[PDB]
Amino acid sequence: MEMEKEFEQIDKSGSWAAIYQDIRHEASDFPSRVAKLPKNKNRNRYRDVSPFDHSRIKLHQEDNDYINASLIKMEEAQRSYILTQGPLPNTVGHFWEMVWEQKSRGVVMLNRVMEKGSLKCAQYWPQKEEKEMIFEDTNLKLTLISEDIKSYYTVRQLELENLTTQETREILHFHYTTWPDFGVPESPASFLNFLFKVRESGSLSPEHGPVVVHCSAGIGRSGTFCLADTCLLLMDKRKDPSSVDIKKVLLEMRKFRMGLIQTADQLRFSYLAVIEGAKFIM
Ligand SMILES: O=C(c1ccc2c(c1)OCO2)N1CCCCCC1
Repeated sequence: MEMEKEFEQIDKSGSWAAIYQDIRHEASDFPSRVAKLPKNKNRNRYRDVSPFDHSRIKLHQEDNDYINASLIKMEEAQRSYILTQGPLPNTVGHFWEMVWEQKSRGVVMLNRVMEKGSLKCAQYWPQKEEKEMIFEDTNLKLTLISEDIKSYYTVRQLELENLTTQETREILHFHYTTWPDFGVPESPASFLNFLFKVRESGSLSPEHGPVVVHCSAGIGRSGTFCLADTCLLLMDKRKDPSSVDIKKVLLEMRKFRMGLIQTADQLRFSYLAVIEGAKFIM
């Protein structure tokens, strides 16, 4: 079926939970043996969210190459994304090592450091120009260059220096600050405006490594971001945009990382974002 009318048909019939459970039943199951090794327990935020072995990002390190991060490679859309968890106190150095080694231009953050009164990720970037951060375990230095605070999101320019070689790079930090503590946003308008800002920066483009995107677990909000981007791109590329099937795209992405889209409300919100976004493109 088309998307917008499949949408109204699920709303009128109140069957979002049944649609979402079908997706969960059909999703791929692949091994995640490296994630579950005992030496990696303090590298995982949640015991039930793990990268698959076949698509995990490897750190260029001979001691321990593990990070909770996955490469989502979308062949028809010609986009790639790295989806990862919010860094932990003992993985902030690994996170920036991955950014460096994969040649990413942008980092997309979809959570606040504290939500619901608890810490959802480490404070992994500097908050003041004159107070830079040094990660001694991976030999990197990170400096805040500038910061632009808007009503729904903040963009920061950061300098990352590899202290071994003295090479430096400019990394853009796109921080969506207004996703609610419970549920999903009422309108997709600000989320779409945020997506378009990330796109306009060059951070999603083939001349760079894959964008790094995260929330707390790296599957819910993060899944919504890459699912919406990929579906809108396919609607531009194809002769028949109504052929884009959002459930099929989601199942394809779930071949690369488990659990993408965590609730039936997130699934509905993803539909809403693609539907509204397709009207603005034209
Ligand atoms: O700092 C970088 C840069 C960033 C990330 C990279 C990279 C280069 O190579 C590998 O990953 N640029 C490149 C162009 C955009 C702005 C100017 C400077």
